Amino acid sequence: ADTIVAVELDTYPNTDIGDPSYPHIGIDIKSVRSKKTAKWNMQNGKVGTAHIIYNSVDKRLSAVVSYPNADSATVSYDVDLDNVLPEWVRVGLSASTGLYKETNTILSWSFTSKLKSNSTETNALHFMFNQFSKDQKDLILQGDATTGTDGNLELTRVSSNGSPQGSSVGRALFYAPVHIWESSAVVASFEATFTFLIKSPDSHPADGIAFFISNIDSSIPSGSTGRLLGLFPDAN
Amino acid sequence: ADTIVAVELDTYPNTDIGDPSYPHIGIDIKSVRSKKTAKWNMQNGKVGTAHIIYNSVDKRLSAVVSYPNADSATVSYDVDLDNVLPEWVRVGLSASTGLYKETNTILSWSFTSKLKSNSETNALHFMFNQFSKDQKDLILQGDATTGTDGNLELTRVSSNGSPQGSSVGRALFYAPVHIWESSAVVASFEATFTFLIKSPDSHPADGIAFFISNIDSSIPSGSTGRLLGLFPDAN
Amino acid sequence: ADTIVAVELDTYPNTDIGDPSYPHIGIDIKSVRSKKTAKWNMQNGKVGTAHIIYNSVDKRLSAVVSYPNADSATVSYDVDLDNVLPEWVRVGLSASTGLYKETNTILSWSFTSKLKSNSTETNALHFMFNQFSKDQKDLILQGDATTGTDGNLELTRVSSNGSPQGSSVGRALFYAPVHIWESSAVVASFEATFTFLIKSPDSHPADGIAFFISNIDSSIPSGSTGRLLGLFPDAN
Amino acid sequence: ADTIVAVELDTYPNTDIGDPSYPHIGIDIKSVRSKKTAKWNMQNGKVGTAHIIYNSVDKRLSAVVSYPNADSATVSYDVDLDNVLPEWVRVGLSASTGLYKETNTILSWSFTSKLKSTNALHFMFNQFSKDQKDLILQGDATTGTDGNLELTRVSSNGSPQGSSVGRALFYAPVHIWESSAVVASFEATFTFLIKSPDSHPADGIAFFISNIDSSIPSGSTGRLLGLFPDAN
Ligand SMILES: OC[C@H]1O[C@H](O)[C@@H](O)[C@@H](O)[C@@H]1O
Ligand SMILES: OC[C@H]1O[C@H](O)[C@@H](O)[C@@H](O)[C@@H]1O
Ligand SMILES: OC[C@H]1O[C@H](O)[C@@H](O)[C@@H](O)[C@@H]1O
Ligand SMILES: OC[C@H]1O[C@H](O)[C@@H](O)[C@@H](O)[C@@H]1O
Ligand SMILES: [Ca+2]
Ligand SMILES: [Ca+2]
Ligand SMILES: [Ca+2]
Ligand SMILES: [Ca+2]
Ligand SMILES: [Mn+2]
Ligand SMILES: [Mn+2]
Ligand SMILES: [Mn+2]
Ligand SMILES: [Mn+2]
Repeated sequence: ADTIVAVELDTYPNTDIGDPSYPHIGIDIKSVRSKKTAKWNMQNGKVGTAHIIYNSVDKRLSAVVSYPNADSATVSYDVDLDNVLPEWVRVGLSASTGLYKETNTILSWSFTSKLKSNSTETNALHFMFNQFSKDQKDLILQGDATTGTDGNLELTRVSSNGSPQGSSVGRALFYAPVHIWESSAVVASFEATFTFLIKSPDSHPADGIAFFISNIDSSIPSGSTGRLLGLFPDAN
Repeated sequence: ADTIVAVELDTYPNTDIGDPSYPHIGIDIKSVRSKKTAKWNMQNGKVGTAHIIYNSVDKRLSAVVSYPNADSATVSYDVDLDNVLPEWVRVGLSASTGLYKETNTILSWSFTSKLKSNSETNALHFMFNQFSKDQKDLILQGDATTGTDGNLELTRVSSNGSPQGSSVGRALFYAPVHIWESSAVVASFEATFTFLIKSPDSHPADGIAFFISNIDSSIPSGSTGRLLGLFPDAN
Repeated sequence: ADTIVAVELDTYPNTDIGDPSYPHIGIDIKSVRSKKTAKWNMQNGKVGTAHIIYNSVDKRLSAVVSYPNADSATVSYDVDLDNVLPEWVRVGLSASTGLYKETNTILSWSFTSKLKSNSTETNALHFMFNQFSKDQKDLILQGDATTGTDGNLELTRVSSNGSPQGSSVGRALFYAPVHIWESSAVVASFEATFTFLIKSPDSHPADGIAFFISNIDSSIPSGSTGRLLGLFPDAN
Repeated sequence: ADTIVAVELDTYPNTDIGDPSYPHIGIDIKSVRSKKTAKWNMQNGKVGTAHIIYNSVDKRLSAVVSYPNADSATVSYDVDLDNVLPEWVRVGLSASTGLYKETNTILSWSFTSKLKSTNALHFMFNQFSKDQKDLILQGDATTGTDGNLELTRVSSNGSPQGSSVGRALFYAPVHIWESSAVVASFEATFTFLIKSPDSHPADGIAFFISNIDSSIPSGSTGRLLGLFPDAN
């Protein structure tokens, strides 16, 4: 039912559904089987940054994921979002765990979209969260996601002692719908940035974090824990 | 009831409910009887601009309204919004007509809010220079509609732009806004909109307001005319 | 001897130096002979818009030029600016006329650059001109460029009665140097937008407007009227 | 001489030229003798933030200085900058030391100005490099060490020295007011680390707005903060 475009930070290689044999970033267009991936050296316990950009001139979705003093990882894919997404969307973050686990902690998240009409003048939306509060009324929290423990967004369940739980799935969507494309626009673009902390006691953490864009009424597909990243109902 | 804070552009003197004898701008804190007003030379048929600022340092809410090549009107009122509004609000525009009438056309509308923690900033900004027929980031209430020439019409207008009496409508931004937090070192907002008030009448009525409300605010029952879509009565 | 990267709005086809036989937009990298071009239906007497973008992830310099209710012209070219420009640059607008002529009037100009450090996070510069004044001290005006007349920037000479003059050249550069790239940045980007009015009595108008980026001490090359667009010392 | 309007973070009380008897923040309008001050609990060794705003509606110049999990200090003064500053200005930061000393380290600095007839300028430094070509450095100020702006002299290990004055001005002139603007405004933010082995730190950091061609006045170390030719 939902229509999803996402950039995945995939910490667990599910080779049975197309993952390369290593932690990786990917661009997902209506499937969890990424259209493109790059290798990613997830650093356990350290704060990373994801920057995701798209513009309607190049029609190229790109992401860079990095840690301080490390080489970054980057992935790109040409896709016309006009032919994939509805013109109005919501944007969000998603994460899951499975039989393996990890914290999926968001420390900050920002987003900007702009749409300039062919007839006219620009419409714009920007938000910035550098801290999250206990009752963050501009976020739609879905599943296991919580805010206001450390000023952070915990996308998946963490116990009292700080231990991440398995088989957890959670999402945060920005409250306002976003006009992501319009035929009568000369230029359209967005960017999203978040910082994250993925920690695990395991030697294999799972399953990852994504930034996504979806139909406004999107909900966690039932059973989308583990390798499905709270994003898809199946591995097709 | 709702909790409202507004800047009104009040085109019709209702001197029986404490309006001054002339079109004016005002600052409304939980009442249509403005805490402070200034005289406003409304120009029928011209596009004007309204600008509103508040910051938690001065705890002063100010507004300026102007037209090109004319002197502006300004009003300011000291108020601590921490003690008036809930922590989370929605922001909007409202307009009304009564026996007399006018177009309440919004050509653009922008808003920025920032909150700096006491242990970095959170911000929200939006900018509308065009409105579309299905503008899913706006809550439209009452008679407000979008899309005619890319404008937001707050109150009823016919197919050729002629305004109608007894109309009230509002447009709210979809996302709630964190307007204050006692743990913030500084909080500020700013709103700007451009508007076109035109009337065939000798006296146009009733005005446009920028407002901040409880998240779940709706037009109060009966609040056409002098009540500007904001308040349940004239107290 | 200057180092120039530019987007040209070329109104005059100089086919003897590689222009296509039509008004066009182009990407110039250290040469007036554009590395890539697209056809451009320049509309005499109408206010156009130019929008230029670059980011360090895609390393793609792109431009879209349009008029209300017309289809737009777009051009893109892969180039790694780190290997072209100095680390610090100035940005500007340039125009010329030759034996044929046109007004090269700029009505607005805005620019934003950002540089996020590998170690830290982000430095930014933004400027916006929606009107120009008689003594616009944050602009360096070169040659025939003037400000103030109608709140506009006139890049090339216009006479007392509004007639554009032949054999003119002038530029406007933003006063502050811009840090455009940095080896230790995780991501870098800029955008520029300007609106322009190109008007001519001439059967064929000439010669064009560019947005350019240069060494900070850049000056108009002597003799760079006409096809050289105030940018280059020769047609190489 | 120069025309200055500044917000001082004054860490040393010069009671002989009219400082109150404690660390304070002040609004200085063409004199080092603040038009208004507020007490300020400087916390030696901690990173602090200063925020400065002005808008042409209220025509009030205000500032807040604070540290995390401590009360803030605020000061305000009604002034028509139209009548004080030239139309075009530079904006900067200044600091000084004297007989007593302190680090005058700047970790970030941002600035935004707008004029509606909107024209706008914004810059943000969250890191300073060894060769920061969009800054004019004056006197002792340096950039690059740990990615910070050191306004006054410090040794290789970070020990501050006496008798130091330095400033950093943003390269581009700013159109701070225009008589035919409906609304004009600005905002400045910086974060700073004032640390000192002394039991008495001195002398302070200021954000200032000046004539375009403004330079450190001769002699203006110590209590004069790099801004003023004398204490009048
Ligand atoms: O968490 C690791 C792994 O665990 C299980 O095998 C499933 O829940 C997968 O979907 C998941 O990727
Ligand atoms: O519209 C003008 C005026 O008309 C009537 O007198 C009433 O409906 C008022 O509420 C309104 O202010
Ligand atoms: O101006 C049109 C044309 O005129 C002359 O031939 C020269 O000055 C050329 O450089 C220019 O392109
Ligand atoms: O540094 C503290 C103090 O030291 C000396 O007494 C002088 O240089 C003053 O100008 C300064 O305020
Ligand atoms: Ca996986
Ligand atoms: Ca009234
Ligand atoms: Ca040519
Ligand atoms: Ca002092
Ligand atoms: Mn994967
Ligand atoms: Mn009133
Ligand atoms: Mn060419
Ligand atoms: Mn003092």
